[PDB]
Amino acid sequence: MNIFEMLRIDEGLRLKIYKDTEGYYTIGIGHLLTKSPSLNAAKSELDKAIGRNTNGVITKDEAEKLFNQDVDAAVRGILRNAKLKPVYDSLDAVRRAALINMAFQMGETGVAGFTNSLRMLQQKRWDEAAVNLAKSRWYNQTPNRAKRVITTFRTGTWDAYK
Ligand SMILES: [Cl-]
Ligand SMILES: [Cl-]
Repeated sequence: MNIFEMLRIDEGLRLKIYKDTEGYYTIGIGHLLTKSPSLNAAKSELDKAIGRNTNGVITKDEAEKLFNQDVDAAVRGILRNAKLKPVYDSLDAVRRAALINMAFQMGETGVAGFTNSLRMLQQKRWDEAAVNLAKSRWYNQTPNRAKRVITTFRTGTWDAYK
């Protein structure tokens, strides 16, 4: 298991534009296109991302290319963020993947708002962090996914994904 396989499990793979859990236009492996309620706007963002007139459908390779780019940006956002970097540096390899997962889903800004959980993770207070992470809209809205990430932080193992 690795970050790529982990997120591919959490986000799935779709080759046509679809609406995410928040009702936003997305494609591929959780690649958000826009928060605009306009499909045309989504098709436009899509074509610009791919570099061709897609008509709202991409290929597998195309989805994977967006995904590599998105994973890279996620990590880079963490490393550039003053509140996130130190947490990330303190964690082991499995738990780093859980932090990337959250950043991919909610953006660096969203993640940095879990101040209190972040501090517990940095202190390596696993059970406490898990409890704090669960008191969030994130957990209430996408409970199965949040449970999987939380267990990852708690245990430092890939068991939730096995
Ligand atoms: Cl892009
Ligand atoms: Cl879920």
